[PDB]
Amino acid sequence: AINIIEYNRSYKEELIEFILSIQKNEFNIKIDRDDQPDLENIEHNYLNSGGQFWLAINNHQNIVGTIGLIRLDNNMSALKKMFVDKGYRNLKIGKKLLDKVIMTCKEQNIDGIYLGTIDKFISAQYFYSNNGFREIKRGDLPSSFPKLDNRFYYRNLK
Ligand SMILES: [Ca+2]
Repeated sequence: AINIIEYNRSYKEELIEFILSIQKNEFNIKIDRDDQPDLENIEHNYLNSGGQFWLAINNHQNIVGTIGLIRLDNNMSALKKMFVDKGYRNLKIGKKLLDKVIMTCKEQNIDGIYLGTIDKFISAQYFYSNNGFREIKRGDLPSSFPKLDNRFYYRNLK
């Protein structure tokens, strides 16, 4: 039913509408397109910078999930823009996206994955906790981690 591919530029507008519909319509987050410039240039911000951006796609090749990673200093990384279509959330698509990131991090000598998220993503918190992430304090984040978010997590790979 589902395949994981690297983001390509054809998906720019679809990706942005996907993320924004979930953020604004489903979670009622006060955020919009111009708050998220990284999405305007994914190749530049994620792929060309030593990061990752993967799409979970269905049989029609439409986006049903997303996951990004930025590379930090000191061989660490930050998870970004993880989203899964509501109609596909108990098909283990989040797990498959994460697994792809973890495997790619191992190839690229990344020791760990930090993330920040909002309390409004209730299910995502339990997901991270159930998938190797421990909750950390804001003062525990490294200096190259970009601070935005009210809940922080870390998963050790090494
Ligand atoms: Ca705005």
